[PDB]
Amino acid sequence: MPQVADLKAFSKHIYNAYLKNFNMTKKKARSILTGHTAPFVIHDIETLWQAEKGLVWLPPYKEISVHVFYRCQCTTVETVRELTEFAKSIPSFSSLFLNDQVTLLKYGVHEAIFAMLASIVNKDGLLVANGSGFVTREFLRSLRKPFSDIIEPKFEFAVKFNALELDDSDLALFIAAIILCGDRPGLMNVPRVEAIQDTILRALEFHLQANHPDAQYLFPKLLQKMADLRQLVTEHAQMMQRIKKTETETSLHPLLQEIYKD
Amino acid sequence: LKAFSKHIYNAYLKNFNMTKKKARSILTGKASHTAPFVIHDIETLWQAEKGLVLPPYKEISVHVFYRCQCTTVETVRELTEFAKSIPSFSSLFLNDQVTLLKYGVHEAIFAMLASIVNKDGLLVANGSGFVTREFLRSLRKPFSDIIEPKFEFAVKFNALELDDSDLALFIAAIILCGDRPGLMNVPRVEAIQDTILRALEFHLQANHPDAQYLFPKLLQKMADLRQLVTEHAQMMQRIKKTETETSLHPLLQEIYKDM
Ligand SMILES: CCCCOc1ccc(C[C@H](CC)C(=O)O)cc1CNC(=O)c1ccc(C(F)(F)F)cc1F
Ligand SMILES: CCCCOc1ccc(C[C@H](CC)C(=O)O)cc1CNC(=O)c1ccc(C(F)(F)F)cc1F
Ligand SMILES: CCCCCCCO[C@@H]1O[C@H](CO)[C@@H](O)[C@H](O)[C@H]1O
Ligand SMILES: CCCCCCCO[C@@H]1O[C@H](CO)[C@@H](O)[C@H](O)[C@H]1O
Repeated sequence: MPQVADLKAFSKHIYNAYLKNFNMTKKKARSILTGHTAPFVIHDIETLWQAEKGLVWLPPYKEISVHVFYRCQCTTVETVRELTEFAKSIPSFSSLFLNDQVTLLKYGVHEAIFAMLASIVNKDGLLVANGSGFVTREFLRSLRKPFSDIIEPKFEFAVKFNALELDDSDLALFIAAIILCGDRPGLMNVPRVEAIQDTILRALEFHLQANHPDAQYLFPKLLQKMADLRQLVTEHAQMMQRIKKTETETSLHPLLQEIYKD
Repeated sequence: LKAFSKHIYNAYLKNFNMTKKKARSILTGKASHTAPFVIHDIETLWQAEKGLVLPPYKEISVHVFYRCQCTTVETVRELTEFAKSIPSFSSLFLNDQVTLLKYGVHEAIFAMLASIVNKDGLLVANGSGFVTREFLRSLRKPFSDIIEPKFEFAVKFNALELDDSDLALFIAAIILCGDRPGLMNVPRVEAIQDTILRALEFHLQANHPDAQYLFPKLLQKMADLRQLVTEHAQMMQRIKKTETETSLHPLLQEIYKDM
């Protein structure tokens, strides 16, 4: 099959773009949470302040809850870069005019960020600083209200998502499909993207068949997860607008600013 | 430091197909290539279109207007590859790479036009033909109004006699201009811009020894270039506002918007 041909490869390429650009994979991550060092479990002020100073590891320290909030922003900023590189590592993506690539990453980065978060997280916590730390959900659950409410949803979806058992090759394609989404606000060359999206999804469709043989309704579930990811980022942007209103004191990083404006 | 000037010169040479080099030679009636077929009426332009040298052909003046667009579309394409070809530039987050390109391209397109023009006409289609300023003016006012201001600038700029090496450094100083509206990270840009300008200067003393007052002149041409585009946009908007029948490429739409 002429299609099945250029696709298995197109799949591999993206997978080779994922592996070259993300500092953390579910492969590496999953090992840490199961089978070197025992990541310093952060669960309170001491562990936090400890991990901070030098044990494990930025705006003027104001408070633990705001400090964590900031530590969640940096994460996003560093991820958006790897996601630009990953996007660029797709020849049909790079061809697009610079402005179209911005609109994609702008409205796409968080959908992709909430899917990759699931990789470095288990029902009890997430991996920080190249998996050398482990922030406990219980600690994160105890942060100040305004900021403690954005942390939970991310967890609820991460577990319901991680049950599909997707490895790094599925995610390579999954993330590409999230970035190249024609239905993006103010996109220009829409048909070109919609077209690039179909190749990715078809490649993703073939790939799930080989990689997850006797599996079930996996593909349609991921399209749903993609839809759930659209809604999660929405429920998120909303909480962020309230943080910029009520938390008159806490700051927002430049890149997170321009991402939310309109 | 020259590692910067060599880097930008090789970024400029590799990226833009028509350097002042090839172009300037092809106008000095030289021998290493071939004669350029002149275009002055509708018969020559059609011939060019035929073989010797895109929306539904509406009219004379509009067909040219369209050719102007598809020309700045491939210039913006080489200009993007160029800008990225400056490592210090690429580091920047995609969003700012665009803002610099959104307000810089036209300033940089008009400077390079002068590179391929002269009081009589300009080279079109890879120096394969030669459109005349005469034929250019003759087009209906809602089009001839944008073409001439560029010719006046063109000649009143080639009088400085730069060479590809300078331009490489001129176009870079225009692209990276932290005075662009909505730049997320102004300081990181104002820093790169300074390096290029300092780099430029050192290169102008060596490359244009006797050039009395060169470097300060260019910065002035830089300002004039913002002046030209600013006025160029005004007209374009006015056309988009009048010639409803006339289609404007989506990319030229995004650039102008808000200007
Ligand atoms: C895995 C589920 C956890 C939810 O994680 C989230 C949720 C929302 C966001 C939103 C960010 C900024 C608030 C964004 O909107 O871009 C970031 C993280 C990512 N946060 C971190 O990576 C993180 C990083 C450092 C710390 C620590 F150690 F400082 F406590 C705690 C953290 F949750
Ligand atoms: C060098 C001085 C000439 C002035 O050229 C100009 C002036 C303004 C613009 C503005 C363009 C679109 C209107 C833009 O704003 O991006 C483009 C050109 C570029 N035009 C062309 O490249 C061009 C291309 C083809 C033809 C023709 F006659 F052969 F069809 C005529 C042309 F001026
Ligand atoms: C790779 C990360 C990219 C993050 C991009 C964030 C883009 O924000 C948008 O940048 C545009 C210019 O490019 C502006 O015109 C929009 O008003 C602004 O909302
Ligand atoms: C390399 C050529 C780049 C041309 C870029 C033209 C960009 O236009 C701007 O694109 C932004 C999204 O990216 C929008 O948010 C702004 O409203 C719009 O004005």
